[PDB]
Amino acid sequence: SVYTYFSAVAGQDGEVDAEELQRCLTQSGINGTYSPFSLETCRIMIAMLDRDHTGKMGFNAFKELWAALNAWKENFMTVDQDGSGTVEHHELRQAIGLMGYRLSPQTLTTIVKRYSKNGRIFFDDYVACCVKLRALTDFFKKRDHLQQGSADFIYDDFLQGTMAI
Amino acid sequence: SVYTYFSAVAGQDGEVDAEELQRCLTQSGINGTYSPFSLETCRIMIAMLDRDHTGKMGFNAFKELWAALNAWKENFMTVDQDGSGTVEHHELRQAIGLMGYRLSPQTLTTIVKRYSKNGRIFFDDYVACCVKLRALTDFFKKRDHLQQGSADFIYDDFLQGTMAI
Ligand SMILES: [Ca+2]
Repeated sequence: SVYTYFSAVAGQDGEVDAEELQRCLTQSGINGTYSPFSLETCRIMIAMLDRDHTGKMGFNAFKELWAALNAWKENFMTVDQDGSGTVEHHELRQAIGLMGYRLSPQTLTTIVKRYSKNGRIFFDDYVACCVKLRALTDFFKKRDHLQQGSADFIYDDFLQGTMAI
Repeated sequence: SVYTYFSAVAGQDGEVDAEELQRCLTQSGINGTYSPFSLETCRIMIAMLDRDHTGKMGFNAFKELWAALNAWKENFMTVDQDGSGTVEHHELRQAIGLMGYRLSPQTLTTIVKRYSKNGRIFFDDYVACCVKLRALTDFFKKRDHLQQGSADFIYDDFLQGTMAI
């Protein structure tokens, strides 16, 4: 059924832009219960997989996305002690350590304060956070040639990568 | 009358969070004929001036924002060679070079592709772009101790700064 929604909105190139992706995911039902995704979330989604640097996404990259979404949806549900579609600060920190990140308390704090609406973290923000977390790390790893946990960036390169995400 | 909108929505702390800032700017009228700001835009606004790292904004910082908004709105109008309210790729590159940035073609292209809707760039995305452009540069500058156009980042520090923006 997946291809059906993709194709339904895909362009002449068989690729979707952030706006079409949004429609596709929504018409998809993946977030059926929860808060539908925002255009900003969808833009980060594309940037996370835009290796050809076109601002669009093909069905092969979409399949990777889909895999990642259902995985993140799973974690959201398992930290969702209860139900309502919103997680708590603590519930969020636990989800992040669950995806394999080992961030410090201050950084985690920053991240949470970034996506909080009344001590709550809605589904959309939770997924935006997951996608951005990955995109940034991939960008950083590519600059950390010896994998030392540090990297040197030249201004223009630094900007191009972070503005894109 | 600036303070009136600020205080109308301001919290117990006399500070506004992203959500209240949105209400304030909107109720403010600065949006002209253009499109109203989005919550995402407002969050970058606060992050751009959040020196105390609280996720909120006081009236002193708000004054700085206001100054920058009016300035950005001026440029938007001057590149809008046809009162569309939306600018074009070229009109956008022109506004970026106008704010003092000397970015390479590829970088500029990436930036444009990030905020484009059918070859159009709405006011909200245009302001989101200007805010983010400055926030990232400020972060970079702070790590470029000798101002050489390059800087070394430790992963956790890198994430904290970019996730906040
Ligand atoms: Ca125009």
